[PDB]
Amino acid sequence: KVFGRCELAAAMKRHGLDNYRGYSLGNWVCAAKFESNFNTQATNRNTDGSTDYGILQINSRWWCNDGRTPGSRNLCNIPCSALLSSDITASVNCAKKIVSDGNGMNAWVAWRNRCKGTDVQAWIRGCRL
Ligand code: NA
Repeated sequence: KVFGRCELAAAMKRHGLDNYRGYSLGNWVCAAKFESNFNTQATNRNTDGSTDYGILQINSRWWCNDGRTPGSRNLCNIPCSALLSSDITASVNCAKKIVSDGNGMNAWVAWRNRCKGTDVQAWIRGCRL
């Protein structure tokens, strides 16, 4: 599923992401735009053999199991495929663990490089929230 911008903002807000670990909602929408283009089925293979899954491109080295990332963890206790669903519940709940890992949203390289320090409120402009 490819979310509309405000459609995603709404779903993220309902799942408690607005100011989760102090990151306002626009951060998460920004991250999702550059990570997945709002597409829940996005995947990317990493050079270390791990794979990123879903709307927030969550990685198999630590957070989900795909059975093909040797020596990896599954700290969100989910199959990575769950991160590709049209329902973003699994992605949001896993993201909450990632962002609590110590480095905040810097865990997402795209957020650090393209959202951090920008006017992220623009990503929820026009949205009925
Ligand atoms: Na990415």
